[PDB]
Amino acid sequence: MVVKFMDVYQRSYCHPIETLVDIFQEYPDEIEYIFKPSCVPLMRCGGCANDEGLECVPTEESNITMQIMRIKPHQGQHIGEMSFLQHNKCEARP
Amino acid sequence: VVKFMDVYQRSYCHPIETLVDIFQEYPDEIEYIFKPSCVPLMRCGGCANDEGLECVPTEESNITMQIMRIKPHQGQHIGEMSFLQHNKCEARP
Repeated sequence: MVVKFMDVYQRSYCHPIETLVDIFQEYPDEIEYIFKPSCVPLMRCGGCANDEGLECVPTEESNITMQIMRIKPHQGQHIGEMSFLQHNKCEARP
Repeated sequence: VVKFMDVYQRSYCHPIETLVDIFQEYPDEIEYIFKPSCVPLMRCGGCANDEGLECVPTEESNITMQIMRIKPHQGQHIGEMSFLQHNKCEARP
């Protein structure tokens, strides 16, 4: 099995990739909460690090809602719907 | 809405497509230019935590890819490069 060069090159091009994202990062006003799970997999644009000043940016986005366990210090476990941003399409840009 | 048990299971340590710099995998070739400069590989990932839990591979394989390489004073070559992939993972303390 060898992946051909043109496929390799195309596969590495800026595209949405499954990415573990910390829930607190997406819900910065909920610093006091413990979340289970603490991170969720979201489709997020990714491309190769380069020295040409290019970044991989989303050109189409959508939301996904997930039931997350939300816990305060000595309060009981709640299960709540939380919405997260996903990337559906990407492009490389300065 | 994704159900809680589905969510929880999806976040458990598992192989995830991960962009890996060729220079990270082959640091002895940092003098050279590769195209593309990174490749997508399946690698174990789990949620960051302070409980000392790591996410580690329990089954692995190699994938070979044609990569363009250029060394100083030479033209472009295309050749096979092998990379490690993770096929199964488990969380461990």
